[PDB]
Amino acid sequence: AQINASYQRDMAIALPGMVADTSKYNIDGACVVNEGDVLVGAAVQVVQAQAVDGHKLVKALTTGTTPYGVAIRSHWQTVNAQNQMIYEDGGAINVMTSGRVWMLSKSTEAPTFGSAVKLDVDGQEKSDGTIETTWTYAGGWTKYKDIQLVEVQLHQL
Amino acid sequence: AQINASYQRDMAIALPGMVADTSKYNIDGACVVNEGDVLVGAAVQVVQAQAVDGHKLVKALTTGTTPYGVAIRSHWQTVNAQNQMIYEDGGAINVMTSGRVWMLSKSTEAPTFGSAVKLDVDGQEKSDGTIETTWTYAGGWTKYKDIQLVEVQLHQL
Amino acid sequence: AQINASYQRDMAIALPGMVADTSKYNIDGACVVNEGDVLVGAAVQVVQAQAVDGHKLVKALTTGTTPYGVAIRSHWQTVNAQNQMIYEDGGAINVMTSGRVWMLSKSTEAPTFGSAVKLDVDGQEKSDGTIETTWTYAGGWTKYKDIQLVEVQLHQL
Repeated sequence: AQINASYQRDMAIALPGMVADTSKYNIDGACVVNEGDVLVGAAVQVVQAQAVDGHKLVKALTTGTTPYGVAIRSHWQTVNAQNQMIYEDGGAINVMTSGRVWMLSKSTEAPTFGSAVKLDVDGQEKSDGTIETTWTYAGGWTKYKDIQLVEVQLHQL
Repeated sequence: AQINASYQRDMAIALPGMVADTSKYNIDGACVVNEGDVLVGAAVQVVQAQAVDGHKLVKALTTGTTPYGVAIRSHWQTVNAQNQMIYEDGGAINVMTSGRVWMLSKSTEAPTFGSAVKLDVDGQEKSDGTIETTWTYAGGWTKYKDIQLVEVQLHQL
Repeated sequence: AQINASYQRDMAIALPGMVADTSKYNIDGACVVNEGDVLVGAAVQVVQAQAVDGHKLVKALTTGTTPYGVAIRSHWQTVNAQNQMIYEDGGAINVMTSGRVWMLSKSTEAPTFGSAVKLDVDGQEKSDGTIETTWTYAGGWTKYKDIQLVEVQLHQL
């Protein structure tokens, strides 16, 4: 005769640029894309903070700049482009200034627990990045299909 | 006959010693003004913390002392004097130890976004002040009538 | 006849390993005792953080290790041993990463307010302990029967 068979599959753990736990976090609205496009799991620099109006003009991280926060994942604000989710010019952003988020990584080795995070020129985590941050790792280290992700603990500037 | 007219006026943004945003903030009660009077928009110092009872004895900032927090604005707990709001000797006082608040300042130029806040010998922000804090600027820079205000970001000691 | 009399007595302020105030605190679950037993009012160390599962392996402080948090009193997750409340091996811990807690101290002198906290080898507060922490004192200094307690303010790593 025949022997019946059963299969089992486990879902992934996380997707790029999404929150990790329900710990204390502080997301910031009232942020505008001054120029260009911002990926969901990437660092963000502040070009200028308005005095009277109060909006903060943000931009993608570049060389010789201090990171401020990381964009997060939302199904309403984000625009569908480049086979992913991005924030377009002249639109609001949800930037996380504190908490734990799943970032994008160009690294190939698992990190430690309480070491400082280093970012490269385009705002993605790298083992030997030139840009130094005050954030620390959190322990999470997984990947989604062909995309590598890492968990990072952010602190307020 | 006649041409009708319509006018337009705008309200101010903030008042001295007023909470700026709804971000993560911590307000510490159970504090007593040991001596003197404390203005609403000024920093304070902790003279002594009681071991058993637990009331912290606060005082207006002086020379060579570490600031602790900024008094906040309340219509019930504050007495009116010198055409301003103050906290009198004795009685509870609300001091903010974390969050965004508007502070009195004697500076005349706009401050940068991320930079350490320096205060003078009486607790008002000054660009070339002597006392150095761990707080950082937030971006707000306005003026109510003839009073100059500035927004700062506080951190727990 | 007789003269009637009335008496009065007072309670104790705190018990070891219990939360002091309702300020901004963050209690992290998802922790398991890797080896040994952990007291309620003692610090812990992070042996290893799992990359995929997410649980953090915790232990007792030793020589040369950096503290992470302080165990938290509870009436359900803690067993009673040595006529005291204690966490056992292979069980969930309620480690407090930020906030105010009543620790165990072997010092004999009252501390200051803003000075840094030094711990000893076994993870209890000591006036001249070798291990250096980023935490700061709060002010509480009491004694329950024959056990000395001290209040401390914690910060996220």
